[PDB]
Amino acid sequence: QFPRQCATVEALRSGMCCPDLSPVSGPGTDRCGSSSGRGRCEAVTADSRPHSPQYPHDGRDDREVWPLRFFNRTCHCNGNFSGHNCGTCRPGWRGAACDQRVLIVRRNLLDLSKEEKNHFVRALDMAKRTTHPLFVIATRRSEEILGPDGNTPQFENISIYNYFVWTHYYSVKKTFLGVGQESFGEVDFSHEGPAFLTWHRYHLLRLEKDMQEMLQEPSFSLPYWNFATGKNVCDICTDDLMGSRSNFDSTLISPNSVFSQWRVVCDSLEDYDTLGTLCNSTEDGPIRRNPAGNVARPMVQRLPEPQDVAQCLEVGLFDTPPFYSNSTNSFRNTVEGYSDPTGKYDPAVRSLHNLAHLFLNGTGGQTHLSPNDPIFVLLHTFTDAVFDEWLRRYNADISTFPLENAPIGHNRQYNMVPFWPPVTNTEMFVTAPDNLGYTYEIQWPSR
Ligand SMILES: *[C@@H]1O[C@H](CO[C@@H]2O[C@@H](C)[C@@H](O)[C@@H](O)[C@@H]2O)[C@@H](O[C@@H]2O[C@H](CO)[C@@H](O[C@@H]3O[C@H](CO[C@H]4O[C@H](CO)[C@@H](O)[C@H](O)[C@@H]4O)[C@@H](O)[C@H](O[C@H]4O[C@H](CO)[C@@H](O)[C@H](O)[C@@H]4O)[C@@H]3O)[C@H](O)[C@H]2NC(C)=O)[C@H](O)[C@H]1NC(C)=O
Ligand SMILES: *[C@@H]1O[C@H](CO[C@@H]2O[C@@H](C)[C@@H](O)[C@@H](O)[C@@H]2O)[C@@H](O[C@@H]2O[C@H](CO)[C@@H](O[C@@H]3O[C@H](CO[C@H]4O[C@H](CO)[C@@H](O)[C@H](O)[C@@H]4O)[C@@H](O)[C@H](O[C@H]4O[C@H](CO)[C@@H](O)[C@H](O)[C@@H]4O)[C@@H]3O)[C@H](O)[C@H]2NC(C)=O)[C@H](O)[C@H]1NC(C)=O
Ligand SMILES: *[C@@H]1O[C@H](CO)[C@@H](O[C@@H]2O[C@H](CO)[C@@H](O[C@@H]3O[C@H](CO[C@H]4O[C@H](CO)[C@@H](O)[C@H](O)[C@@H]4O)[C@@H](O)[C@H](O[C@H]4O[C@H](CO)[C@@H](O)[C@H](O)[C@@H]4O)[C@@H]3O)[C@H](O)[C@H]2NC(C)=O)[C@H](O)[C@H]1NC(C)=O
Ligand SMILES: *[C@@H]1O[C@H](CO[C@@H]2O[C@@H](C)[C@@H](O)[C@@H](O)[C@@H]2O)[C@@H](O[C@@H]2O[C@H](CO)[C@@H](O[C@@H]3O[C@H](CO)[C@@H](O)[C@H](O)[C@@H]3O)[C@H](O)[C@H]2NC(C)=O)[C@H](O)[C@H]1NC(C)=O
Ligand SMILES: *[C@@H]1O[C@H](CO)[C@@H](O[C@@H]2O[C@H](CO)[C@@H](O[C@@H]3O[C@H](CO)[C@@H](O)[C@H](O)[C@@H]3O)[C@H](O)[C@H]2NC(C)=O)[C@H](O)[C@H]1NC(C)=O
Ligand SMILES: *[C@@H]1O[C@H](CO)[C@@H](O[C@@H]2O[C@H](CO)[C@@H](O)[C@H](O)[C@H]2NC(C)=O)[C@H](O)[C@H]1NC(C)=O
Ligand SMILES: *[C@@H]1O[C@H](CO)[C@@H](O)[C@H](O)[C@H]1NC(C)=O
Ligand SMILES: [Zn+2]
Ligand SMILES: [Zn+2]
Repeated sequence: QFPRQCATVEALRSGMCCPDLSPVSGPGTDRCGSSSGRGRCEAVTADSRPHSPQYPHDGRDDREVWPLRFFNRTCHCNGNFSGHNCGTCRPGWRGAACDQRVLIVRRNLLDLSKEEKNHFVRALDMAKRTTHPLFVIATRRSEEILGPDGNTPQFENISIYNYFVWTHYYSVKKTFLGVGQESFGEVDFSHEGPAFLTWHRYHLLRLEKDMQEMLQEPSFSLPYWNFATGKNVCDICTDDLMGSRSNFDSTLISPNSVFSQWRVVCDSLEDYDTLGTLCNSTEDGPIRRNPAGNVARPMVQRLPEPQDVAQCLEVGLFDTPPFYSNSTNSFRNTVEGYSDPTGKYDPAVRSLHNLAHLFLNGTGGQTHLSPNDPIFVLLHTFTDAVFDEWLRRYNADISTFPLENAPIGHNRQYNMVPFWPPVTNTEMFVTAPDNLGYTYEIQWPSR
């Protein structure tokens, strides 16, 4: 989850992730671009406020008080500079001086042209294969992070798109308690709490940025999939888009789509939760996808209706106590999908975003795996569009986003786990077009 420049014995020992930008006088002579005023290495700011009693294991999980278990000094950039070493720009800015505004448009995937749809499919496939230039992934927890001999960092290179899968897996994985003990599962740093919407917003922002740089196309944008059509087929599952059903196995993607060639990461939970290891970059197994196929669970055999979206946008409070998956009259919990679209909680209901996952009846409907199916990207740009329309309609009212006593990882000033550089829920809780450099070309139904 860290810059490869920081995945070193020296850096892990010093507790400092403050890499050079333009060091002319040797290594360490331009940390954070301080030579040119772009930033300085400074102490980390991390949330110290209480969380709900759902998690009883403080001191046991590296994700706690992110990123203090790994680094307590980081680059603090000035002005509109940003990034791990202050070498890029805050959202909405670009250029070598971070003084050119940028506004990218995220469109309905079905409204793209033939060339644009093809360009997008090729861009995903390229991200699946291209090594992430900056980030490497830990394969062991902190105590074993330097390997058996104490001098070999347990990090791996990983592709741009598998990194997108990995951070998701790491935010939802169980707390490892010890060999021979059951791993603890009532923890999730990106779901079942107020941070669900802002965590997934940054997730997309980061992938869109990495894909722009991979392509060297600064205006590249992620499209969305309007899944609220009431249909019981997947209208983007075609061989020019995200792949039709295989005629040889109804749970695999058609061999006429490159997405039948993808192999998935992080599907060895039994190993991680018993051995105490983490998902690594070795791929194993194809995408499973069987839209409408869950005959044993008929409620998840049809997608949400248009009116379900219109109703969830009538829910006025962003979130409500206990800020969890049983919150009632909470917009966050409604659109996440643990309440029906009017806001009323019911333990048996799956709606909206949750329902769209389960409709896929495959890789895309399992929490630790779901980004492996690239429909995830489009399902979440649409979810992010609902969120952005809510922020417009209710003046980005953050007042019900709790400052304390949220489930762990979901307090307002928590650094969302495991994003780098550190970034809070508050930074994503702004209307996108004015503040984050992107906007949705979309229309909202009535009633
Ligand atoms: C920011 O991180 C700094 C680097 O630490 C690493 O990275 C962070 C992110 C974590 O992952 C951490 O686990 C990593 O170690 C960190 O600097 C380190 O801080 C410790 C504690 O202050 C320094 O310890 C000092 O060292 C010597 C001896 O080293 C060990 O000895 C004693 C045994 O007696 C241990 O208890 C210590 O923890 C040391 O590990 C001692 O001179 C001294 O310990 C004595 O005094 C203190 C205070 O009275 C007592 O707690 C002890 O019991 C001892 O009586 C110091 O504690 C460690 O050397 C230092 N490393 C470096 C490279 O500087 C820093 O604390 C972090 N800052 C913040 C604000 O979080
Ligand atoms: C929203 O969900 C909340 C979290 O729910 C979790 O996940 C779901 C799926 C359920 O399974 C749920 O039970 C899980 O916890 C939920 O909060 C939970 O609410 C329940 C019911 O009020 C609480 O259980 C009761 O808690 C007390 C307190 O326990 C603590 O303190 C005592 C004293 O220090 C210690 O002994 C405990 O170990 C804990 O430290 C218990 O006293 C009590 O036991 C009594 O009842 C049981 C019958 O079940 C008898 O066996 C006992 O003898 C006692 O008579 C209960 O266990 C639970 O703590 C709480 N969990 C958390 C994490 O907050 C919340 O209610 C939901 N909200 C709504 C509106 O539905
Ligand atoms: C990247 O991550 C992947 C995914 O975790 C790792 O690959 C897996 O590694 C695990 C752990 O080593 C492997 O799981 C083990 O497989 C063994 C071989 O299985 C034979 O015997 C079992 C009986 O249990 C049969 O079901 C099976 O068909 C074979 O005949 C088993 O021996 C293991 O169980 C035994 O060992 C463990 C200790 O590991 C004991 O606790 C158990 O009680 C038991 O005795 C275990 O199931 C797994 O097969 C690997 N998967 C793949 C796809 O390769 C990579 O290693 C990892 N890479 C890096 C570099 O970290
Ligand atoms: C990630 O992979 C790189 C190599 O891959 C290259 O860099 C990536 C960041 C991407 O751009 C890839 O597409 C690209 O191919 C590994 O870097 C390599 O590390 C090794 C081991 O430390 C280096 O070997 C050394 O080489 C010299 C001889 O050349 C000797 O002095 C040393 O004894 C030692 O053997 C190697 O030079 C280095 N670079 C390259 C280009 O191969 C990197 O380790 C890896 N990171 C992780 C965390 O696995
Ligand atoms: C995709 O949909 C299929 C088909 O609906 C799902 O398979 C079904 O999974 C359920 C839950 O595990 C199975 O129910 C179980 O059945 C037996 C008794 O027969 C018992 O062990 C349990 O008590 C439980 O009720 C169900 O049998 C099974 N159906 C089939 C045809 O295998 C599948 O889980 C879905 N996959 C994903 C990833 O969503
Ligand atoms: C960095 O970007 C911010 C906006 O993200 C700039 O601030 C705006 O600048 C215009 C033009 O001067 C003002 O009219 C706005 O009122 C400003 N908004 C805010 C929120 O300050 C800022 O000037 C840019 N440059 C820096 C910080 O050097
Ligand atoms: C929905 O799919 C079912 C099987 O899942 C199929 O029988 C049916 O024709 C589809 N749609 C409608 C509108 O009945
Ligand atoms: Zn998710
Ligand atoms: Zn999701």
